[PDB]
Amino acid sequence: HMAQDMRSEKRGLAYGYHSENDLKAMQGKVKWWYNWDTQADANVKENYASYGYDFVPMAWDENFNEEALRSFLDNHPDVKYLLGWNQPNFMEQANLTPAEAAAHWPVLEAIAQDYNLKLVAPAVNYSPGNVDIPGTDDDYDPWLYLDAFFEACEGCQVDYIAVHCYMKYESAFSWYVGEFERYNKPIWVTEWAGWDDGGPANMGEQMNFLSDTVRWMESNDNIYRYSWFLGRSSEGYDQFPYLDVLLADGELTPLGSVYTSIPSNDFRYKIPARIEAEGAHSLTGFKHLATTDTTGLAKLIAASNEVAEYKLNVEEGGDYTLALRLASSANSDIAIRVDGLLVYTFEDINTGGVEAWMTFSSTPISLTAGDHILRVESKSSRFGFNWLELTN
Ligand SMILES: OC[C@H]1O[C@@H](O[C@@H]2[C@@H](O)[C@H](O[C@@H]3[C@@H](O)[C@H](O[C@H]4[C@H](O)[C@@H](CO)O[C@](O)(O[C@@H]5[C@@H](O)[C@H](O)O[C@H](CO)[C@H]5O)[C@@H]4O)O[C@H](CO)[C@H]3O)O[C@H](CO)[C@H]2O)[C@H](O)[C@@H](O)[C@@H]1O
Ligand SMILES: OC[C@H]1O[C@@H](O[C@@H]2[C@@H](O)[C@H](O[C@@H]3[C@@H](O)[C@H](O[C@@H]4[C@@H](O)[C@H](O)O[C@H](CO)[C@H]4O)O[C@H](CO)[C@H]3O)O[C@H](CO)[C@H]2O)[C@H](O)[C@@H](O)[C@@H]1O
Ligand SMILES: OC[C@H]1O[C@@H](O)[C@H](O)[C@@H](O)[C@@H]1O
Ligand SMILES: [Mg+2]
Repeated sequence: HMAQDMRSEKRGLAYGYHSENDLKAMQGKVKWWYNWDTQADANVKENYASYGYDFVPMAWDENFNEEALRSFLDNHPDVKYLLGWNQPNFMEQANLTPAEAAAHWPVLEAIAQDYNLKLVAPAVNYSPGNVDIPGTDDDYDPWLYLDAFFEACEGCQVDYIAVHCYMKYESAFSWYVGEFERYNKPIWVTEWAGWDDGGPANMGEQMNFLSDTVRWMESNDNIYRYSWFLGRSSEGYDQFPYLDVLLADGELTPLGSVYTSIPSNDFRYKIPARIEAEGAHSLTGFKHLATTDTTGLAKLIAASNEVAEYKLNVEEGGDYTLALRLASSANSDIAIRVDGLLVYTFEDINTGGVEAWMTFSSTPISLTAGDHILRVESKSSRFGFNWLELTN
């Protein structure tokens, strides 16, 4: 039962109904959260900090309960950030022109001064265009909105940019978020999921999109924080567009397992440990699906020559046995490398079905103390891969 280091410093969640069991389930894998509101969720307000979280209050629009916000900040001095207006460029959200959003900003600056907070700019996305931006017909444009906001907010304290995105193509997401780097402030992606343009065709597509975009954000130094939309949805995890991270109390969905398992660039796994397959530091080709296996929640799926790499901090050199939890309708071959060198091949792995699971163990593999890359390579095979375990 190896206690791993903090999996990510950037990763957060957008959700307002956490239990303590929910925070414990994500502990050490999620750093922060917000709930669109002025104080932490009632059932975790007393104890959230003891599980490693910081809570980020929000002033959703200019009519936010300032008394409630200041009272919360009086009792929670670890709070470091405050989020400004939610989608002011949407008539159905905060509904403030750039000039109005700037005119109300001093209320937030006074709170930031009083409690030593940094401020996140109002969150924007492409909009229906029903909040006017002066000087353009392109009222839908989020950069034109922020340009006008900053021009009106002369001298304002704005430490970070907030971005929402509902595109479903990872290359569109990276282009879009990258456009906000022009303002020379670290970015918080405070809501995203694949949803527009028809959205995901199935849960696996959303899991793949989440993986691609989380991995891009972990590697982009200009991204400060990100939070998936959202913890739980009213319709639930298996209904389009498959949003939920949390399932039953204190438990994750398949998508939430992917979200919480993906490591930062600098995180390193300690061993002996079981490591979820979806916690790879690097994936080439591998895709994601839910699994019906008796443990675990998500699986990687190979169809050809896919590669997954896991970066290890081996504190005790020695001979470790590698177990893989696998499903394979035909014969699968899987090559295992350490720092690029072949140490073992699983040969003719066959379970008889895509959700017929077995655990397969290697011979002992010599690992010296230090940093190593464990590489799991499909050799022209079709299989599912739930988790791995290194034992000594
Ligand atoms: O239900 C209301 C709801 O609205 C939310 O805000 C929406 C907002 O999300 C929406 O944004 C669209 C956006 O999805 C669209 O993305 C484009 C990219 O601009 C484009 C740039 O390269 O890439 C994409 O992916 O197109 C290419 C693919 O078609 C193709 O396959 O090739 C590439 C992939 O290989 C892709 O690049 C995307 O399609 O962009 C348009 C503008 O161009 C945005 O409008 O816009 C809505 C209004 O029109 C908003 O309402 C809001 O957050 C939420 O609160 C609210 O509830
Ligand atoms: O500050 C005072 C104002 O309080 C307003 O009540 C807010 C309430 O609106 C807020 O609801 C949020 C939604 O804003 C959020 O909508 C999503 C968008 O943020 C996003 O961009 O798009 C998605 C679509 O994909 C929207 O669903 O969704 C979350 C989660 O469902 C809601 O919690 O919540 C605040 C905290 O509870 C609450 O204060 C009120 O409407 C104003 O009249 C009032 O002035
Ligand atoms: O001109 C109409 C504009 O409407 C907006 O809602 C869209 O996001 C733009 O892509 C489009 O060009
Ligand atoms: Mg798994």
